[PDB]
Amino acid sequence: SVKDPTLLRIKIVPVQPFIANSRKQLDLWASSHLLSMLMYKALEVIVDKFGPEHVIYPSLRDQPFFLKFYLGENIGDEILVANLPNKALAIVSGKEAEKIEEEIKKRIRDFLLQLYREAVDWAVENGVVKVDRSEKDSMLKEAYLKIVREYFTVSITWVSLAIYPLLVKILDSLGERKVTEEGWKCHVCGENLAIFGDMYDHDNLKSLWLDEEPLCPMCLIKRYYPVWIRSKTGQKIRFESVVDVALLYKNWRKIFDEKYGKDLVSKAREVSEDFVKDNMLVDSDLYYSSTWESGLDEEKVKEVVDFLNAAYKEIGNPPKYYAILVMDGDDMGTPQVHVAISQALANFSIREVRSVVKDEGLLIYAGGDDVLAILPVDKALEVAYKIRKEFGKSWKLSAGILIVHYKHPLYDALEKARDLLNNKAKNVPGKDTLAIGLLKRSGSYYISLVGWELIRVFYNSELRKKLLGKRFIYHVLREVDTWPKVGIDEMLKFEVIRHIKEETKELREKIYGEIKDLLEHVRGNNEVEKVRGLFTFLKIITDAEVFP
Ligand SMILES: Nc1ncnc2c1ncn2[C@@H]1O[C@H](COP(=O)(O)OP(=O)(O)O)[C@@H](O)[C@H]1O
Ligand SMILES: [Ca+2]
Ligand SMILES: [Ca+2]
Ligand SMILES: [Zn+2]
Repeated sequence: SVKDPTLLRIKIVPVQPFIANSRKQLDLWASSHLLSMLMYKALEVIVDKFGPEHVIYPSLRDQPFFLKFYLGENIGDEILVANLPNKALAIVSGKEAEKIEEEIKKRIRDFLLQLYREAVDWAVENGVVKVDRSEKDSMLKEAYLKIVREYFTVSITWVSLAIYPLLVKILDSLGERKVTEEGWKCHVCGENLAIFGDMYDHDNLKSLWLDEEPLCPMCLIKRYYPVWIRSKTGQKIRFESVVDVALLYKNWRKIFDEKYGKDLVSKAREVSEDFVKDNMLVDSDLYYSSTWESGLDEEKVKEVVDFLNAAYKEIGNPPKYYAILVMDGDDMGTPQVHVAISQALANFSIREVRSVVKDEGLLIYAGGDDVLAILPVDKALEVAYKIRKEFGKSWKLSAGILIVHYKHPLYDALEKARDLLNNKAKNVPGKDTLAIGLLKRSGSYYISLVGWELIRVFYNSELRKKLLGKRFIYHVLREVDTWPKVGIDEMLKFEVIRHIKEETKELREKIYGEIKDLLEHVRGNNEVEKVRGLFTFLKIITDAEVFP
């Protein structure tokens, strides 16, 4: 702790607008990973000037960005998760403080500009932007340069110096103030000028861009970033599309490939060479008959539809839904103790979340108290529960899980999932809540707010064991659309009795009991709403279109 000790805070924004409008999983991953990369660029300045132990939060001890890009360790696929938060604080000597602010702003600025230059070279060379090698240099003109340059605001503030917590709660003040100090649009985000959008007409713009959807510098950077990463590391995310996550359901793709796979790729090539690339389907949505029927020789297409249906009949229907899991710690909250809680969170987000998600879906971000993952629907509930338990062992957590159809617009899905977390789970008194929602392709939306222990109770329950029945759920739910005049207890006893050898006597007794127990852990201020919660939950996890 030397010398002229100063406490310094860094915040990088925007986060949610940047990550928010992402039209594809790969973009979403790239937004998240790039943001964390920016924080790496920031903290590296402090490590260079002082040392790793000078960063109080986040704790750098296990950080894969530092192990790889700093020390050169070979860490493999772990590098694909973003673990670095957009806020940090460190201890620096007061004389260094301003020097450090400048150096950081600059390093982020220059990093982004370099990515952008590399990005246009890549774009022109790979034909994502169809333009001569002459006019590539118009893409580098001062305007777009200034867009890249000013896109992220990096706020830095420092207080001088056991009353530690006091001033610790101060810098978010000047740091709260600093964030507030300040042609044709892009077709992806919509929020920035498109590259050629100023010097050209619309048709003159849309035409020359790949898929007639021009990008601003920011989204061009997003598009290049996974290639940047696959060159700097040898790594690329295992599942590029949400369909690829969706099909992890019940190992459906593994078993399908193993049995019917080669035959399918051949049937598809037999239709057209353009559906098959490297003895694989060009699109994972091609595992769906529905896509062969609609979206785009019709006899050999019928042959693929027939083939698929047959295979479904043997192996089961194809999964069309996936889950977005969003988690955040509730009300989260002495310098050595600050380091202790920081290291606790770091171990959680780097080690433990990873160890529960693993290969079973895509972990995009673990930022200490925050998590973002895309999961197959049959892993969503247990991944959320297990991560919750892990966090408790380090303390409480709310989550939202949006189950959505593969064709639903990603930015809207993320908006909704994040809404589930913030406007529902977080608005329950005491919080510590899971908000589950299911947005059916038809457009009907089902939400249920439960407590974490509803998952364990339901897990162990005979009721669950039996549920794998339907008419039951439908009837109890039909009863609570408004409410039974006969009251809840009576309606429930009636309904249980109505759907169960004579061992029924005990079964009915235990179930009714279990339900009562389960009802305890559903959120809501009265029993009818608690039954609605419980039974909507049940309707969701048993839905045959969603869980086929
Ligand atoms: N690299 C990243 N990838 C994905 N999400 C991120 C990243 N960095 C920050 N975030 C998200 O941005 C949010 C900003 O958090 P914050 O401003 O503290 O709001 P709150 O007070 O609700 O926590 C966090 O919830 C975090 O999940
Ligand atoms: Ca929080
Ligand atoms: Ca948070
Ligand atoms: Zn854009």
